[PDB]
Amino acid sequence: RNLMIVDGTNLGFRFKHNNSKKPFASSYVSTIQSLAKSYSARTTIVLGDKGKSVFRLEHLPEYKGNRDEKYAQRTEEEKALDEQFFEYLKDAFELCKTTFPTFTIRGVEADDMAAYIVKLIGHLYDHVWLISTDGDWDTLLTDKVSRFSFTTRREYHLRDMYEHHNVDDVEQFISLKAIMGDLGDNIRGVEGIGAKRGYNIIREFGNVLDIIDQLPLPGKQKYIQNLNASEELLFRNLILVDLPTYCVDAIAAVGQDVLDKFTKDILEIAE
Ligand SMILES: [Mn+2]
Ligand SMILES: [Mn+2]
Repeated sequence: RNLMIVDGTNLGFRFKHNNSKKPFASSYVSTIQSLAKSYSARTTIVLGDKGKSVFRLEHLPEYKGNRDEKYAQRTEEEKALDEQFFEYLKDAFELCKTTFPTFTIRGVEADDMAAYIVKLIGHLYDHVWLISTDGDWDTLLTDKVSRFSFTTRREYHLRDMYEHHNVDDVEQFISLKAIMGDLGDNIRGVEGIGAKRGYNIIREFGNVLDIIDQLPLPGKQKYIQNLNASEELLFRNLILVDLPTYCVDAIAAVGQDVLDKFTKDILEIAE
C-alpha cells in the first residue's frame, strides 16, 4: 500500500477557484477519499497551512509580504470573499478531523511538514503520493514519491523534471529557485536570469553552492555581471527554497517541543 499527503490549503483554493460562493467542506473530504482509495493509500495525511513561516521570515522579514499588500488593496467585497473562503477552509479542515489525520502548526508551512513526514515514514510504504498543484512540492520528488494535481489532472514523477520544471533533478530545481527567484513567495532572484537562462548556468557550473565557489563566473553579459554580485542573495534564497534540507529546522523554529509532538503524532498513524 501507499502513503498520501495532501495540500489542505492548496486544495481549498482549487475549490475556491471553481467557485468562491458555495460551501465545499463535504466534497472536499470525499475528494480525499476517492483519491486515497485510488492511490491504494494506507495512511492518508491532511496538512493545511496556518500563518506565515517562522523559519523563512527570519532569513527574510519580507517573505511573502507581497501577499499582505494584496489584501490591503482588496475592496470591502473581495475582502469578504477572502474571509468567506477561509471560513469554509476551516470547516473543510474540521470535517476532515473526522476521517483523516489533520495537522496544523501555527508558524510552520505545509511543505515543511510533508517533507518531514516523508523523511520520517516514507520508507514504510511502496509509494508516496502528495496531493497539490504547487510545483514547489516537486522538490520532494523521487522514484517513490510523486504528486497529483486537479488543476491539470496530471501526476508528477521524477523523470518529468525537465518538461515541468526546466531542470533535471531536485537539487537543480532548488538552485534554480534560489537563483531565478520566486515571484510568488516574494523572493528576489538575480536580475536577468530566468528558467532557461538559469538552468544553463546550472548545467555548466553546477549548483548554487558549487557556483558560489566558482564566482566570479566568466562572460561579459550583465545577467552574468549581476550574478557575480549577488552571492549573498543566493545563500538566503537557498535556505528558503531548499525544502528537503531545512524542513526539520523550519519545524524546530516554532519549538523543539512542537516538533516532538508532531513526530510522535506521525509515527502513531504510520504504525
Ligand atoms: Mn505552500
Ligand atoms: Mn512558487
